[PDB]
Amino acid sequence: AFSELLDQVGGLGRFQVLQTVALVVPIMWLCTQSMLENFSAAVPSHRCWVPLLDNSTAQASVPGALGPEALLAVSIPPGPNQGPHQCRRFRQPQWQLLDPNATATNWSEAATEPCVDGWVYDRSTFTSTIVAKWDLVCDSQALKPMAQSIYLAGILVGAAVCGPASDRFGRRLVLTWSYLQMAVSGTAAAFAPTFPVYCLFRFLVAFAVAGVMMNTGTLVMEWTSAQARPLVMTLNSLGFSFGHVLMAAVAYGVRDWALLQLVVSVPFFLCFVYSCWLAESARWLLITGRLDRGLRELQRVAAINGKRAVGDTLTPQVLLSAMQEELSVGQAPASLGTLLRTPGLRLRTCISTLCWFAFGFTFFGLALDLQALGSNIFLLQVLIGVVDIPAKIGTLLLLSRLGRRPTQAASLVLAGLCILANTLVPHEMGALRSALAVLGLGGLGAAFTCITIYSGELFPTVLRMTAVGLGQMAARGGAILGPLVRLLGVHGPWLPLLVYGTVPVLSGLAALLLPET
Ligand SMILES: CC(C)(Sc1nc2ncccc2n1Cc1ccc(Br)c2ccccc12)C(=O)O
Repeated sequence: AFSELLDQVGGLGRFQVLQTVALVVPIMWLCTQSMLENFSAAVPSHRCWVPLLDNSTAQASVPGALGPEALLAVSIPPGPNQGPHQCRRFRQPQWQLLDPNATATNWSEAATEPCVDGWVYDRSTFTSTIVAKWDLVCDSQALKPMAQSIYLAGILVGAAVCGPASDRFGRRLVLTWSYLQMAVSGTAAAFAPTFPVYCLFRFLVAFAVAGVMMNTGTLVMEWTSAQARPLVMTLNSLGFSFGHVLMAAVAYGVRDWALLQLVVSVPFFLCFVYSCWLAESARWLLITGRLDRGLRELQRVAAINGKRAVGDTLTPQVLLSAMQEELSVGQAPASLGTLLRTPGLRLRTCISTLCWFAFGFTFFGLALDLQALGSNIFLLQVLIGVVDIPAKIGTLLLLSRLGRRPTQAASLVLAGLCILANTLVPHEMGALRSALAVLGLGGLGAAFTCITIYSGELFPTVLRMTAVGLGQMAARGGAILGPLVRLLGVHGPWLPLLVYGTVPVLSGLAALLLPET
């Protein structure tokens, strides 16, 4: 509400703490849902089905016993990198390759056949996975990144429909509905019997996740007093950062693709159930002509906060008088027609959108394929969650005692350079590769939290909202475009990482030009 009314009710009190505690918790499950792909879409080694081994009759027919390692060569051509071909099989068994003396160069997939009878996967680490369930390998390999992109697409559409809708019906209504939709779609996706159904439900989940993300931030921002807004926003950001540790702790327990999704998405039913006693912001209520309900909510909060007499003395006349400032000037959002037209301000917008897209792209493109970065996914997830926090706390101190522009440029350049260096080092040293990847992700996180603050300060007060929205849309579009880059991995796994490392470096170098503060 207006500063006078909010101060009369109380800037900080019980209700603020209760609402913050209620709203931060779902944010950890809004990060578990986003990062569930690393564990529910893993790619295990997939040999080609062979009747000699799986069908026990044929194997037992041969007198004596033949070791599986020695009997595998006779029916699998030697694939690249001294391994078994992932999507080929011998047309007929070749006992000539059985003798180790003969060179295996003559034995190749020139006279082989495709995987007609299906693939055999590994159940040592993951008991089940979507890839092993719908054969998303070989010719369907490209279908794995696609599922990651569509989900991100949903998020982009959500902010396009949760923007105006929440400005007409309210904040709490949209938040509750989005919680319900998240819970229902997550519960339903676990039972999807075909790939397109799962993709559709994932897209709907992304839509609801965007709605929750916007509404939860708007509701927190409005109610908290002016002096304590960034302090609560950073807590809201730290919740999402602890979401990574939560994800790492959950996946280690259940090894499945349906149980994991169901367990992750079930708590949103409780989130919806208890989300009915949260108060609707009176700021939105009063401006939109809803006076009586806003007054009732204000009195309710005043009674909650421990000041009864103050709330009792309130009357609609004082309420109308105190909010005349907002009513007189009905600030209408200004379109881009008055933003890009001024030549002087063009560079600022260009560079800001460049930074927002660079981070939206590289961080989603790198985090989603967490396997290629290190050795074991669980340790990488835990370390990302642990390291994100200190970087996010230290960025604020850096900004206080150092310029915004140097900090932004240095963080972005260092993140990009660490990501790039991760590829060059060999695979013998898993520890160093994992450490470099973790540092790169932490740097990207720091750059993102710094640019969030930096963007608003650049432009005047009137044009800040349009620029922030443009940056968010750019940053979302880059996220969508991120996963698609992996389709170049056929040439080699190094090219996607090279691109992910080159983009942030150039963005950070460019971001040194725009003025300070
Ligand atoms: C809105 C938020 C979760 S903020 C936040 N802080 C972050 N820090 C690091 C990484 C993500 C972080 N988010 C969430 C986030 C930001 C930008 C993009 Br694009 C996202 C795309 C998909 C899902 C979440 C996204 C909150 O605090 O309520």
